[PDB]
Amino acid sequence: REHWATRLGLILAMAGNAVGLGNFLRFPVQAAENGGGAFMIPYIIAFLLVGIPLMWIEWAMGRYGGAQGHGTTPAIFYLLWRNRFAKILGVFGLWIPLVVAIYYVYIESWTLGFAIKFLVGLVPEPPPTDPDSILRPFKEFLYSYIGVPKGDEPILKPSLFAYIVFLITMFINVSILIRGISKGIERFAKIAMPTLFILAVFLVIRVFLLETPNGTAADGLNFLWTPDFEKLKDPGVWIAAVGQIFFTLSLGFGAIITYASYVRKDQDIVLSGLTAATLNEKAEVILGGSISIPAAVAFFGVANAVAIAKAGAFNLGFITLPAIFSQTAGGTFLGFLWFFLLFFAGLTSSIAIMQPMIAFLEDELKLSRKHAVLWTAAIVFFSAHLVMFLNKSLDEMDFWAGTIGVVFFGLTELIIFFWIFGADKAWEEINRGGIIKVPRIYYYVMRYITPAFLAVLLVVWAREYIPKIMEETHWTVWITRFYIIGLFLFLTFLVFLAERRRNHESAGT
Amino acid sequence: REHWATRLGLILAMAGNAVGLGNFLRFPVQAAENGGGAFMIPYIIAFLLVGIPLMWIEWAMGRYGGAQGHGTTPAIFYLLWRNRFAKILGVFGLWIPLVVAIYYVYIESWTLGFAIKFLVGLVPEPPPTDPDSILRPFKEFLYSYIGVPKGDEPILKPSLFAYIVFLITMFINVSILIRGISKGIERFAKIAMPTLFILAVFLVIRVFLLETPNGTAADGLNFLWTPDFEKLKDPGVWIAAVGQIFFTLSLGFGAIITYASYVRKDQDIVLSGLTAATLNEKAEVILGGSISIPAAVAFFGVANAVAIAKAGAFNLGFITLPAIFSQTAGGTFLGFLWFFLLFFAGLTSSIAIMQPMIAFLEDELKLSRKHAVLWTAAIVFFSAHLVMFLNKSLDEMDFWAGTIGVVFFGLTELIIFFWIFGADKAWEEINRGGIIKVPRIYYYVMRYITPAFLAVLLVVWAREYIPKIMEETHWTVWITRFYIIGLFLFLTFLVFLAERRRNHESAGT
Ligand SMILES: CCCCCCCCO[C@@H]1O[C@H](CO)[C@@H](O)[C@H](O)[C@H]1O
Ligand SMILES: CCCCCCCCO[C@@H]1O[C@H](CO)[C@@H](O)[C@H](O)[C@H]1O
Ligand SMILES: CCCCCCCCO[C@@H]1O[C@H](CO)[C@@H](O)[C@H](O)[C@H]1O
Ligand SMILES: CCCCCCCCO[C@@H]1O[C@H](CO)[C@@H](O)[C@H](O)[C@H]1O
Ligand SMILES: CCCCCCCCO[C@@H]1O[C@H](CO)[C@@H](O)[C@H](O)[C@H]1O
Ligand SMILES: CCCCCCCCO[C@@H]1O[C@H](CO)[C@@H](O)[C@H](O)[C@H]1O
Ligand SMILES: CCCCCCCCO[C@@H]1O[C@H](CO)[C@@H](O)[C@H](O)[C@H]1O
Ligand SMILES: CCCCCCCCO[C@@H]1O[C@H](CO)[C@@H](O)[C@H](O)[C@H]1O
Ligand SMILES: CCCCCCCCO[C@@H]1O[C@H](CO)[C@@H](O)[C@H](O)[C@H]1O
Ligand SMILES: CCCCCCCCO[C@@H]1O[C@H](CO)[C@@H](O)[C@H](O)[C@H]1O
Ligand SMILES: N[C@@H](Cc1ccc(F)cc1)C(=O)O
Ligand SMILES: N[C@@H](Cc1ccc(F)cc1)C(=O)O
Ligand code: NA
Ligand code: NA
Ligand code: NA
Ligand code: NA
Repeated sequence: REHWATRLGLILAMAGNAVGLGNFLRFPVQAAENGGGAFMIPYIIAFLLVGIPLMWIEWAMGRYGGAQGHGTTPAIFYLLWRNRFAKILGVFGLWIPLVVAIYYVYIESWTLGFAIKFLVGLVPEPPPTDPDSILRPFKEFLYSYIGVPKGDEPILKPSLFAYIVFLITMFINVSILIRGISKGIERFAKIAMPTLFILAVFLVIRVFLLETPNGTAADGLNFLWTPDFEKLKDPGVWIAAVGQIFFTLSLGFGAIITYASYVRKDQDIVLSGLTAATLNEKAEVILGGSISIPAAVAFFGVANAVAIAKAGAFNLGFITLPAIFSQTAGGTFLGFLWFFLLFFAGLTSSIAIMQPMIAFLEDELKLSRKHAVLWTAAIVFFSAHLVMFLNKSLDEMDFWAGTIGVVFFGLTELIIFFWIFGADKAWEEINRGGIIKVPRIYYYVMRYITPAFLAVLLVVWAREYIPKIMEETHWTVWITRFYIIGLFLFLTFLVFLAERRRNHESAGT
Repeated sequence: REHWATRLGLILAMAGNAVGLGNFLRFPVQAAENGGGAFMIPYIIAFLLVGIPLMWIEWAMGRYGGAQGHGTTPAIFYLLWRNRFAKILGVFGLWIPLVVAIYYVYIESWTLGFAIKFLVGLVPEPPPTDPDSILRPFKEFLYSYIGVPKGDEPILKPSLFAYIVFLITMFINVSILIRGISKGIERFAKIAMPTLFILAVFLVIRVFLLETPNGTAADGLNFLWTPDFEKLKDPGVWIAAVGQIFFTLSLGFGAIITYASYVRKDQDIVLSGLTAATLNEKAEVILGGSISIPAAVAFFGVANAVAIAKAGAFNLGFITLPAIFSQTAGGTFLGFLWFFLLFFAGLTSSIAIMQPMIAFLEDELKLSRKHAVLWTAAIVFFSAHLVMFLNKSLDEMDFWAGTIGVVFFGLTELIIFFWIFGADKAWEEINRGGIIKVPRIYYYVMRYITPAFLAVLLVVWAREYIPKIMEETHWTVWITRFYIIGLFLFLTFLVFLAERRRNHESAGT
């Protein structure tokens, strides 16, 4: 089995897995919608009670499974729990990352397309003037790129440029993945992560210099880091915070598991795990948080910024920020650096999200790396046409796989590892080979606190928030639901084909 | 490998394959739309120049492949032409019947649901009066069953009864298929075909007794069998006639091939093939043709009947005929006999349409019969939700797979067998074991006349008829196109997995 060549390469690859569009696009929107500093206390508590323990748990499960030649959850779940139901539940660790891949790579392709056009100066020219005279050209720029519906049909019409750039993005992901773990992912991570950090720091510095009659970058920081204790009682803030923690640390996607399955059987995961997670948190709260919000607040004031963030998920990063930059000397190039940053943030993450599918085809169906990568790319590419051409399909996939799915899977994987497989056996598996040991308190966190936290969360979620979406949606959501249910059935069938293959091999020996 | 137990069982099973909804529902509509007797000369010529030769060709290819343990076209095409492209082209012999299955079984389920309600007298009561006061209750009856859209959203809402009956229909197909070739399909065919013939003859007799001030059943017959020679110059009539010939004889669906792969290597196919095809033609022109049209013409006159047929594909058999029957003594029960007839016609055909997928999973992926049947049923059932809930999805599948697809595949399979593999070698393969030999003239038909006929047909088709559908459709057609393209990719992947399995088995020996 392939292994990570160096410890640094391991850490940077795992940091690249976690550090992504979630740090720079999702986090600021989530924090801004939920009162800035009011979002941060639940967020921090979620990092400690959920983020950290699940990270160690997923590293352990992957390392454990990798030692036996298995990097994905259909097989790994079965190793921890010898029941046919474990294989079925394991299918989610293939389904979640595949479905997320289908929209994540497409959004990643936009950052590349924007980087290209911003570099060559093929951007909108605002009148040299109210905010809307500045923002509108950039709104139309995004709208023409992804092809937002101009009528009442729920159909998107991406530009030819956007489509070709998606193909190129897919090509770039394949070029890295096809070279494997050490010579592809690990090697790229060593080049990508320092670069990414450099760009982000520069952007933070450049944004900290923003100043207008409406305020400064410092105002944006104070809004993000000023605690509001009268919001700790709102369930909505906790749900948003835990969902961000999952999304940001790549947890519940079966993808930390798969990466960890290339860690050598006795190699450390306690310090490595903690370090990869802390690296992500710094890139998130210090870098991601210091760019978008402070810039928006400096130009529009706190109240307007919050309204912008609420407007959409992509408004702040694809419209507002580049519009703001356009009013600053060298702002088009700064727009380029921002989109180039997002692209490397996306790319280092999308190779991670597609690897579980690759690992499954290699490990369980005995495909070569070449074939596993190409077939995986083929499924993601073909499937992405749904997200490219059907308005709101992206939203539906992100809800079922990237939002609900990950929390459910987080709880599932913990129960299987710490309850079914055995708490003391799990505790010993995590700690084996550790450069440091997991603090004793975290045994009781993992066994009792974390599962109860997630279970209560999911209950409050399904009671007071999901019935508002099962009745209040356009019929076209069923196209996406139909298709991704079909993907789950497809993956179940492959797991079935893999158990049959394993049986025929065992018979002929 | 499984084989047909008896020659009679073989013939009746192959007759059941061919004799179906196409004989009783499709043929009358096609003939009525295309001028009755004006349709019949092209139809007869198509039977002789296309129907017969392709039938012998498909029996031969299946018997040939079966001798080597292969019943489907990905492998069989490769045996006749040792090129990677033959496997890819072979995928259509899995894709066409699977896509057709997805809508054919659902329509079959309607005949069962109607049979049930007509038996128990849970039918509409017309006022005891213009034609529309009689027809409307039956139109609403069909519309409430399949759930035709009442607004402007392209969404169907099938009754709970229709849905459960679909599940039962799937269950009934599985119960037969899971018992295999001789103990399932062949056994059922021996029971189903005489029954079906009996019902049809009775219905023909009962319809021949229909008489109203508007005309008699004899008027309907004269319209169907009175030649119009000024229509032999219209390409549209020839296209309709050849498409019906394909659909009716089950040709181009990879399904005659698969059935024939259970015929013993030296067993006759010339007489058996001709007999199965003549049996279908009798059930079509004599039985199918003598029920719907003569009844419609007897009650409404020739001109009104033609208009009814043009109204839709299901109008004549699901609305008009039962409405007409309702005006006759014992007419509700006669409605039941009609729908019971359609159901057995559908059932004997849908077990045939799903067998290529079963044969592929057995032959190439080494699945047991149980698993192959259950997984096949699972894909058809899941996939049928598209046809059940999206208005016009059925139409789109029937065009690409059941209409264009079969003619393309007919031409493809002939070129591969009679041109690539070798005309003299093909001619000898067909004739080997024959109780009679194929008339010498048919060598030149198969080699020269048939492929040129189909090629010209496809050209005239794609030039003057398909651009009117690539521009003139609602955007929702892309949902279906997207999904069935995804099915083709899925099947290509399985063919890929099968070649990999074959290679690993050959290495370990
Ligand atoms: C049904 C699934 C596959 C159908 C083929 C669709 C391939 C994409 O089609 C392409 O989309 C681009 C972006 O909108 C357009 O600019 C191109 O003109 C168009 O050819
Ligand atoms: C990495 C570069 C990707 C190349 C994709 C370019 C396709 C752009 O597309 C074309 O751009 C032209 C610009 O003159 C326009 O005139 C055309 O309307 C447009 O179709
Ligand atoms: C699930 C979505 C499947 C992809 C089908 C959309 C591809 C339609 O194909 C083409 O798309 C382009 C952009 O609309 C345009 O060139 C044309 O309008 C259209 O023919
Ligand atoms: C859920 C939040 C818990 C995070 C606090 C962890 C800090 C570590 O806490 C320390 O752990 C050591 C090893 O177990 C002990 O020797 C110390 O007494 C203890 O203070
Ligand atoms: C691809 C075929 C689409 C079938 C859609 C049929 C169901 C449409 O029903 C829709 O369901 C939505 C989601 O629960 C609800 O929000 C809406 O009230 C309703 O319009
Ligand atoms: C998205 C693909 C699977 C979604 C589940 C749909 C299962 C069908 O749903 C059923 O449809 C019947 C017929 O319309 C209704 O009568 C039932 O109330 C409904 O539960
Ligand atoms: C083979 C028999 C299939 C059983 C399916 C029956 C489901 C019918 O469905 C129910 O029928 C009731 C009749 O009283 C109606 O009152 C209900 O509205 C309807 O939901
Ligand atoms: C491709 C189609 C996927 C199937 C999705 C439709 C299933 C919607 O599910 C249910 O369908 C029933 C009939 O509309 C009703 O009970 C409800 O409106 C709906 O919730
Ligand atoms: C394409 C339509 C052709 C159908 C006509 C076939 C009738 C058989 O025709 C006969 O075939 C025999 C064997 O080859 C010959 O001995 C006879 O001379 C010939 O008349
Ligand atoms: C599931 C996502 C649907 C994407 C649909 C995008 C293409 C819509 O384009 C449609 O194409 C039809 C078929 O060629 C044409 O008949 C219509 O002119 C056009 O509206
Ligand atoms: N953690 C990534 C998202 C992600 C990456 C990799 C994954 F495997 C899953 C999810 C981000 O914040 O963008
Ligand atoms: N020949 C069948 C249709 C059909 C049956 C079986 C098949 F395998 C394909 C097509 C009919 O006329 O209803
Ligand atoms: Na992250
Ligand atoms: Na990343
Ligand atoms: Na037929
Ligand atoms: Na039949």
